[PDB]
Amino acid sequence: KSLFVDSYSEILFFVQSLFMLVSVVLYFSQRKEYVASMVFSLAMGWTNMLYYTRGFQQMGIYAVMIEKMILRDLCRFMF
Amino acid sequence: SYTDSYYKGQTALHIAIERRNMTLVTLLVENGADVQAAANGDFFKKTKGRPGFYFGELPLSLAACTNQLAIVKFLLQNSWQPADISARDSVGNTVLHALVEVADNTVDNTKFVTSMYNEILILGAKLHPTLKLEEITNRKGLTPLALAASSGKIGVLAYILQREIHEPECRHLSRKFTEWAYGPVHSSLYDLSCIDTCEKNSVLEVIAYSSSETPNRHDMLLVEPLNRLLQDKWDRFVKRIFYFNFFVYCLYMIIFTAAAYYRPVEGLPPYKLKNTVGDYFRVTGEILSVSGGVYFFFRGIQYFLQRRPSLKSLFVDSYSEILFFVQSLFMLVSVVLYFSQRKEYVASMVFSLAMGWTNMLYYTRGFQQMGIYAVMIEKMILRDLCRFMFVYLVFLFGFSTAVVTLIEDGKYNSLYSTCLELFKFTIGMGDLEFTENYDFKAVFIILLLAYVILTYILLLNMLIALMGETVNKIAQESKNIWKLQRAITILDTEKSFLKCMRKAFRSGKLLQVGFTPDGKDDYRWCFRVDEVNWTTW
Amino acid sequence: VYLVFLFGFSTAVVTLIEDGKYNSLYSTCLELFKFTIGMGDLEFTENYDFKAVFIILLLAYVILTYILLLNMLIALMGET
Amino acid sequence: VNKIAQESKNIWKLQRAITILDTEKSFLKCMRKAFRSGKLLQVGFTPDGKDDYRWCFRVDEVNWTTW
Amino acid sequence: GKIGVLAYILQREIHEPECRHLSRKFTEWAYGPVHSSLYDLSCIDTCEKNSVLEVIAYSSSETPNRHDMLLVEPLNRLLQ
Ligand SMILES: C=C(C)[C@]12C[C@@H](C)[C@@]34O[C@](Cc5ccccc5)(O[C@@H]1[C@@H]3C=C(COC(=O)Cc1ccc(O)c(OC)c1)C[C@]1(O)C(=O)C(C)=C[C@@H]41)O2
Ligand SMILES: CCCCCCCCCCCCC(=O)O[C@@H](COC(=O)CCC)COP(=O)(O)O[C@H]1[C@H](O)[C@@H](O)[C@@H](O)[C@@H](O)[C@@H]1O
Ligand code: NA
Repeated sequence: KSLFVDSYSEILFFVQSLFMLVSVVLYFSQRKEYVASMVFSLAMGWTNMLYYTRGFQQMGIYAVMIEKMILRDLCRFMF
Repeated sequence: SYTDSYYKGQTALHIAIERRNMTLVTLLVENGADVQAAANGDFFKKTKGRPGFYFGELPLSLAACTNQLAIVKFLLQNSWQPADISARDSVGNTVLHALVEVADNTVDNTKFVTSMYNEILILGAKLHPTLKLEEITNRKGLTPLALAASSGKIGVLAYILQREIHEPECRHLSRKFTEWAYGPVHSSLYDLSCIDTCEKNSVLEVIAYSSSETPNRHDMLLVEPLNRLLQDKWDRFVKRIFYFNFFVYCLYMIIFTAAAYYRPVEGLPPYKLKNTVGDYFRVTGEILSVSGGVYFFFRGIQYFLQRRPSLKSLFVDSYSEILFFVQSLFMLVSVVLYFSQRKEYVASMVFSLAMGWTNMLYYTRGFQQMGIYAVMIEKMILRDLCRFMFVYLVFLFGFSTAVVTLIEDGKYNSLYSTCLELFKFTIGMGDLEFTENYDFKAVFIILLLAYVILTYILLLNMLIALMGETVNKIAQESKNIWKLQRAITILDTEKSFLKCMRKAFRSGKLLQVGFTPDGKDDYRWCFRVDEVNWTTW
Repeated sequence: VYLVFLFGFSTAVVTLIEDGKYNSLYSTCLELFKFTIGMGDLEFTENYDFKAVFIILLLAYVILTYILLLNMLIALMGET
Repeated sequence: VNKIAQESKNIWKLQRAITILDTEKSFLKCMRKAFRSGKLLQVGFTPDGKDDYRWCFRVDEVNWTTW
Repeated sequence: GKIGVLAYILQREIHEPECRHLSRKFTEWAYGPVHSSLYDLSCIDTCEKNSVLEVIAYSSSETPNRHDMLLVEPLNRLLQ
């Protein structure tokens, strides 16, 4: 429960790495579906750039608000 | 005294004053202590990167800066060795400069700083009636008033500009006078010496041309006589000239627009002038447009030289000067390319044209509602749009790279086409099925839906929310910045003035007291303000 | 403010365009106004040279009007 | 956002602290300069005659009341 | 997450003989309005196991005031 309610940046970085590794396995398994994994890594990788907006008060507060919105309001609205 | 460089000059009198021990100070003065001994070690200097405490280096300034009125009086009027009230430290600062220096605009600090300043002026008048302390300048050429204005010490400035002294033989030290008072109504007079105009450091010039790092530069113009004075200068003199400038700029842009719109379409400039009316008008418009470009170019150079911004103040402040200069740069580059027989001059010209119209917003100052609105636009661009565009571009590029990787041997299959096609979602034109040149349709549609939700649904509404948070907070800041913008406009108009007009000097030369310390009578260019109050009859 | 931006960028774009269907202040003004109502084409013509300049002008216009000014309007109406 | 502005400021300070600690724990170079603030003698009088060196961190303050 | 007790301890100063050594905030030198304090930092910056910074930053996210505890003066200045 602590694994998800907080420390969500580390989870996102880990999920990126999982997508990369599944892409590697599918690449050597002679399956074209590795591309499907790779792009999800790639997109996710670029999005994780926002992690480095910590250490800047303005940008960091902006990214913190994105996290809070995704957790509360986007989920309620999407339901 | 100490001889090491760090505590150099500190002597027992400094320690005695520092300890607040009246008895030891009296004893040391009795025994021949030097009341002019300057503590000029490194510790007693400003030196922001090191510990220390600047107080003007002198025992009198040390007492004044530490809220010890009794020691100040004793040092000034003791029998054994009176202190020189007009003394100056290594920086040239007198005691009053020191009192300005220690100010920090907190209530408790400002209270004693203003009171001690007042007391020193009273004593200076009583001991030296012919001496004018407030006209002494330090090594920077700044009087205590000019120093207070330049350093942003709004509390001290607000004290000084409306200082009123109700006692004999110190009336002439006042700067706020009451001329007549009938019922609840009375007409006061503000001095305005060295506010409106003076040798170098006019208070208005010092505030307006501040280096953007001064703490209260936006707030200082709220001090009463300054706000009223700028409104008076505006209404009487500058409103008309500013409107004329705006009209001329509008004519300039209309001529530029017409000259550009009817450019000839054949290749390889320059184009032969045809002997017809339309072409004489076109080439006339071109010449005027290039002329205006040259004018703004040289105005930009003049601004740069007259201010000499230090490559950070060059960009963090004075955006309008940069924008007008860049417009002129595009115009000149366009001229060069035109006569270099390159069609790329069109590429330059249109950029100038676009900037030329957007710089029209410069003239929204001079209208309170539009001026404040334009300031809010500026702050939105600098804060919210910049943050949003960073985050948005990160998202856009990330998902464009993913989608273009997924696409293979398609029409799009390129960063430009896919980036453009995903950007179309932001402007409400996203196709959502723009290609089928892939395998794994589920992956493609998932990527697009994730992109749409993250950018279109979450980020844009978040931008709206944050802009709402911002406007709630920048109302007063926007009004203050607009007032400062108009103040700069007023000063620049009056420094140009183009006619050697003396009416720009406002307020009229009235006699305040007519009795200085000597028999002469004092005329002091006062500014009249009527007030009404229904208490304190 | 919106009309100032609209006219400025309309004049820039129509100056860039040459011998096209649009090539006129009215048509280009209308075509840029379509961005405001969420119908902006963003590739409505190719009768020019310097495609980079054309797209840069449109992106600048969109960013300044659509993203900044309309959302700023919503914020200001909310304050009012 | 009007309700989480302040909480956001605090969270920003928090994860900057987390970054600092992770950097110091990784450090990849056997750098000992990360132990800052310098070993100063605080009191010089422990319960016995010894003096205490306590790695103190200096903070300057200015106050215009309570002379 | 007992921020009140932490705020007391980290800047504890006891003014009497034979209890000075218990303080964690010491005043080295003083002038007029200026004076320089010294904070102890034992078991804040580093120690055997439970540095205060490690305990706060790696809190379990159920600690009530974890966001606020870093506002206590010596901690915030140390982190900067
Ligand atoms: C919360 C979980 C871990 C999450 C992980 C993935 C699948 C993710 O989809 C979500 C579910 C989702 C899907 C579609 C729209 C919204 C949300 O949201 C995030 C997660 C949603 C994100 C949000 O991006 C961010 O939060 C940037 C960021 C902000 C703060 C941070 O501290 C941070 O640390 C890296 C990263 C981006 C994706 O990882 C991404 O780029 C892709 C392709 C899908 C997004 O699952
Ligand atoms: C291709 C097309 C691109 C056009 C891009 C630009 C669009 C905006 C154009 C709007 C024109 C408005 C203008 O002409 O300039 C605006 C600034 O707008 C911007 O933000 C430009 C961002 C770059 C006001 O400039 P100002 O000189 O008043 O600056 C203030 C100081 O004077 C004052 O003393 C204070 O220190 C205050 O803090 C300062 O801010
Ligand atoms: Na649409």
